[PDB]
Amino acid sequence: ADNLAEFHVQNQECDSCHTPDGELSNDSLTYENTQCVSCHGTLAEVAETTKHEHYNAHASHFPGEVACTSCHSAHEKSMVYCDSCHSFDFNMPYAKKWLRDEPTIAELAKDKSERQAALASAPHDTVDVVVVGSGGAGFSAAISATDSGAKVILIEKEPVIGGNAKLAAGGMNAAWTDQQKAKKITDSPELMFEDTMKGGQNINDPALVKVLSSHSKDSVDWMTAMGADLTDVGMMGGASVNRAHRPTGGAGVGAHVVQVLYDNAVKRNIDLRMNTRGIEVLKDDKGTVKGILVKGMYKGYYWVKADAVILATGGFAKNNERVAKLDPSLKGFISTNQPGAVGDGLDVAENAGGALKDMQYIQAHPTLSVKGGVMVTEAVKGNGAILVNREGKRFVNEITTRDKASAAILAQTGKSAYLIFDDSVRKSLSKIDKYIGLGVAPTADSLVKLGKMEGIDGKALTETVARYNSLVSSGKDTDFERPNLPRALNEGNYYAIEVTPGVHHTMGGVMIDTKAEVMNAKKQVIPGLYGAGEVTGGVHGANRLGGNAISDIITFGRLAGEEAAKYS
Ligand SMILES: Cc1cc2nc3c(=O)[nH]c(=O)nc-3n(C[C@H](O)[C@H](O)[C@H](O)COP(=O)(O)OP(=O)(O)OC[C@H]3O[C@@H](n4cnc5c(N)ncnc54)[C@@H](O)[C@@H]3O)c2cc1C
Ligand code: HEM
Ligand code: HEM
Ligand code: HEM
Ligand code: HEM
Ligand SMILES: O=C(O)/C=C/C(=O)O
Ligand code: NA
Repeated sequence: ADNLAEFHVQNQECDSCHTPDGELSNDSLTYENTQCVSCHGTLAEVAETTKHEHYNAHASHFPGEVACTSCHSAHEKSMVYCDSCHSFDFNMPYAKKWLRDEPTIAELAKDKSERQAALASAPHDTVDVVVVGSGGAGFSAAISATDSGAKVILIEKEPVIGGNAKLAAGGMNAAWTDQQKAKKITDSPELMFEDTMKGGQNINDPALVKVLSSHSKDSVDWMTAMGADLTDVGMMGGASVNRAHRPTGGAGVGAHVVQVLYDNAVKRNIDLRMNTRGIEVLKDDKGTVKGILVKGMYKGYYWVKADAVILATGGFAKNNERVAKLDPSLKGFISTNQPGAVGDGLDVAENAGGALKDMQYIQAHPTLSVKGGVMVTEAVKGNGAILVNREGKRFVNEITTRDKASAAILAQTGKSAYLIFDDSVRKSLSKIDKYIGLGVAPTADSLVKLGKMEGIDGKALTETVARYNSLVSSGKDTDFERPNLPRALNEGNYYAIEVTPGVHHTMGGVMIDTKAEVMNAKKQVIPGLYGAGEVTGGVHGANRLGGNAISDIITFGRLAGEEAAKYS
C-alpha cells in the first residue's frame, strides 16, 4: 500500500472510517478519529504497544486529546508532528519527512474566487465572540467569555492545541500569592511591576505592566480554582524574590496549565475547531468587527458572524526570515518554538487596521540544548546550576539578562557552554529528569570524568565547582555577582548539558490598551477587535522576564474574553 486508506480498504469498507454520505464531519475530523479509536483504542491504549525506553510517539508531553489524524493521514503519506523539534527513531507507516510550508496570509490572496464565494454565502455560524489560537491566551479568553455569558468558537490552525504555551517550563510570575506566603516568600505587586519595568529597560507601556502585576495574583487564583497546581515557587533571573509558580516538585508549568484550560473548556462545552486558520477579520461599513473568514484544512473557506474577534495567535519566533529583518544578529539561529509560530496572526491584525509596536525587540533564550535542539529551562540555573566554558570556568552571572547571558555564551570557545549541576539541583526540579530522559544530560561520579567525557578541562572544572561552592557558603559571588546562590554542587553525581542561544520570544506585536482592545496607528480603538498574549506588544518592552509570558497570557487572555463578552 502507498497510503493508510489503501491498506485498510483491502479488508474494510469506506464507511469503516467515513460518515454514511462520505462527507468529512468537520475540520477536527471528529467522527473519523472516533472510528480509528473504535478499532485501535485511545491514544493511551495505542501507546502501550509502541513503547521505547525513553520516548513514545503516542505518549508525549502534549496536553489535550491529540487526534490520530495529526500524524496519520488516510489518502496520502503524512508527517510525524514530533519531527518538527526532535529526531527520534520512528517507523510510522506511510510517513514522509517533516516539512512545514504554510502559505502566508498575503499568498492566500490568490484564493480570491474561493474567498469571494465564501463571503457571498451565509455565515456558517453566528456567535458572540471568535477566539483565534489555542494557546494559554486563547483558552483563557474562550473560558472567561463563556463564563461571562458569551457564545464562543475557538479555532486553532495546527492539528494540536497549545501553541508555545504547552512548552513552558520555568514558571508563571505573580505576587503576592498565598502560594508564596505558604513558602515563606515576601513579595508585592509593586516589586513585580518595578522588576518588570527595569527588565524591559523602561520601554514597557507602564499601564500594561500595571495590569500584569496587579492582576497576577487573581490569575494564579483563577487557574488554581480551575484545578491547576501552582504551589512550587522558583527563582528566575531579573526577579528580586522567588515568584515563578509551577507544579509540585518543579515540573513544567506549560503543559499543565494548558491541560487544565483544555479540561475546563471541554467541561463548558466550548466549540473548539482544529486545523482551522483565521484568515481575515471582517468589518462592517462603519469599521467595527462583523466576523471572520477562516480556512479549514478539510472543509475549505467559510465565515463566522460575530461581534468580537480576539486574536490570541502567539509570536513569530519560529519565522527566522521575519526575525532577521528585525534583528540581524539572530539570523540563522535555531528556535525554541512550535512550527506554526510564524506571525500570521500579526498579518491578520494589520490587515484589520491594527498597528504593531516594539517589533525590533526579540528575545534569544540563552540555553538551547546543542544535542537535543530544545529549550533547557532557565529554572535549571534558578535552582542552582552554573555555566562553564570548555576551559572549565565560570564566565558570567548565570541569571543575568537573557541578552547578556546569550552574548556571554556565544563569546566562549565553540560558541557554546555547559550547564553544570549535581543531584541536589536535579532532585529540586523534576523538569531536569526530562533532559536526562532526552539523553542530553551526560553524568559521571566526578567532574574530572565528566569533563573528559564532554571536552571540558576536568581539573579546571573540579576547581571551579570547589570555588563556586565556597562562594555559596560565604553567601556572595565575588566573581560574577550572581545575586542568588541557592545550592552547593556537592550531592551525588554531576551533570553537564551543552547549551547555546536560540530565538524564543517576540516582545512586539499588536498595540492594545488596558482592555486588550486593538488600536490603529492613530491610537483609535478598532471596535470588536481584541489581542491577548505574545501576539501583542507593549507589555514586556525591550526584554521579557522569565515567567512573565505565562502571567501575561492568562491575565490578558482572561481580561479580553470578559471585555469582548461585555462589548458583546
Ligand atoms: C519552549 C518554550 C518554553 C517557554 N517557557 C516559558 C515559562 O516558563 N514561563 C513564561 O513566562 N514564558 C515561557 N515561554 C513564553 C510563552 O510560553 C509564550 O510566550 C506563550 O506561549 C504565549 O502564549 P499565547 O497564548 O500568546 O500563544 P501560543 O501559546 O503560542 O498560542 C497561539 C496559538 O495560535 C495559533 N495560531 C496562530 N496563528 C493562527 C491563525 N491565523 N489561526 C488560528 N490559529 C492560529 C497557534 O498555531 C498557537 O497554537 C516559553 C516559550 C517556549 C517556546
Ligand atoms: C483512522 C484514520 C485510523 C488510523 C489512523 C489507523 C491506523 C493504523 C495504522 C498506522 C495501521 C498499520 C498499517 C500498516 O501496517 O501498514 C493500521 C492497521 C490496521 N487497522 Fe487501522 N487505523 C484507523 C482506522 C481503523 C478502523 C476504522 C479499523 C476497523 C474498523 C482499523 C483496523 C485495523 C486493522 C485490523 C489493522 C491491521 C493490524 C491489526 O491491528 O490487526 N483501523 N491502522
Ligand atoms: C473507500 C474506498 C474510501 C473512499 C471512497 C474515501 C473517500 C474520501 C474522500 C473523497 C476524501 C476527501 C473528501 C473532501 O476533501 O471533502 C477523504 C478523506 C479522508 N478519508 Fe477517506 N475514503 C475511503 C476510505 C477511507 C478509510 C478506510 C479511511 C480510514 C483508514 C479514511 C479516512 C479519511 C480521512 C482521515 C480523510 C481526511 C484526509 C486524509 O486523511 O487523507 N477513508 N476520503
Ligand atoms: C510528538 C508528539 C512529540 C513527542 C513524542 C516528544 C517526546 C519528547 C520526549 C520523550 C522528551 C524527553 C522528556 C520526556 O520524556 O517527556 C521531550 C522533551 C522535550 N520536547 Fe518533545 N516530543 C514531541 C514533540 C515536541 C515538539 C513538537 C516540540 C517543540 C515545539 C517539543 C519540545 C520539547 C522540549 C522543549 C523538551 C525538553 C523537556 C521539556 O521541556 O519537558 N517536543 N519530548
Ligand atoms: C490515535 C489514537 C492514533 C492511532 C489509533 C494510531 C495508530 C497507530 C498504529 C496502529 C501504529 C502501528 C503500531 C505497530 O507497531 O504495529 C502507529 C505507529 C506510529 N504512530 Fe500512531 N496512531 C495515533 C496517533 C498518532 C499521533 C497523534 C502521532 C504523532 C504525534 C502518531 C505517530 C506515530 C508514529 C511515529 C508511529 C511509529 C511508532 C514507532 O516507530 O515507534 N500516531 N500508530
Ligand atoms: O523556562 C524558561 O527558561 C523560560 C522562561 C520564559 O521564557 O519565560
Ligand atoms: Na509580543
